[PDB]
Amino acid sequence: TCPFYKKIPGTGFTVDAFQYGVVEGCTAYFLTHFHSDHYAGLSKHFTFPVYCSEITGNLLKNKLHVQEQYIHPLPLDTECIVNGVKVVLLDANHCPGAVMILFYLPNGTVILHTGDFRADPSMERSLLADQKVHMLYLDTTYCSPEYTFPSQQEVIRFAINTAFEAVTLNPHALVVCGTYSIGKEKVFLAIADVLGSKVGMSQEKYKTLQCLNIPEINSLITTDMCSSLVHLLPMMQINFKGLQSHLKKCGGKYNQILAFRPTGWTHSNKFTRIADVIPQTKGNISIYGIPYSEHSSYLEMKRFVQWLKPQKIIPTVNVGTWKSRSTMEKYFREWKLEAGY
Ligand code: NI
Repeated sequence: TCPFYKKIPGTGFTVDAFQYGVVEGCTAYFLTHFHSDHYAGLSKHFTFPVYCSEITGNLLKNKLHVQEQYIHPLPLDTECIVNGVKVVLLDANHCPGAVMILFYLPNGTVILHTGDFRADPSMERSLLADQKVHMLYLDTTYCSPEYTFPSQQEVIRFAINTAFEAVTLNPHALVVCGTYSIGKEKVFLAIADVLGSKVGMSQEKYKTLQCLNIPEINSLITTDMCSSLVHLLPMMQINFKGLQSHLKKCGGKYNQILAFRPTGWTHSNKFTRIADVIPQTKGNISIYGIPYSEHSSYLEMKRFVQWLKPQKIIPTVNVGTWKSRSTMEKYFREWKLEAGY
């Protein structure tokens, strides 16, 4: 049955709650973003109203084949009414079309659901600043002080300079970027832009990108692999074996590969700076691991919560074990004692 952390009290709404069949009492199902864990259970067979961003709607329509009559896309940064209740969608700074949702309940309580997010100081001057938020449903993916990472911009600058140098040294080198869902698109778009190339990819992946309201997209991506010097492949293929094999398939148009595996955190964030990063190499193929995160670091999450000053926090990630919940409660108390709410 549908957990309490996916229900919004005093409404018949739920959030990211598609895997439990019909939820008794639920008149509207919100979807924060198009990642499979969150959409799990949605298909052409779903027949209740789904509320979401425009981008998330395009993906539902085109990739999942949800019937149009059930898709209710809402604009960002706009006060809207849904079944008698005032809501607002905000940019979550996660993957394309991902939202936070603000619910203004009839009793005067205000609730923020972050979905998945990467907290940023620009969220401190949104519509959130205009009133007290009483309850917060929080993306707690990285809620522990060991989780540090560079900014998105530091990582992109590194990727840019690396790719430019390698291809000016060897103009018959190919650049590859691994991917498994939407998100982290700036990695490959910024590499392509500095090399004066379009990004080549499979038909399924091109169909996905075409839904994302990216401006001038037709000038940036193609399905013609041969015409392009940056290619996208599944993350699973980003290894020496998979990369040699792909290199054979391109018809001796390239004699070297430089590949990037964007990841979350792994243990080497705890010593290394982005500037110290060196690849793994076997022969004419080099692989770089780059920590491009679309979740809040511990410090970004803590700052956001200390600013917001919620009366109650409801975690949405790592809630499956008592040890994690207990650990998270401990950090919420510290934050509250330091900041005085
Ligand atoms: Ni996500």
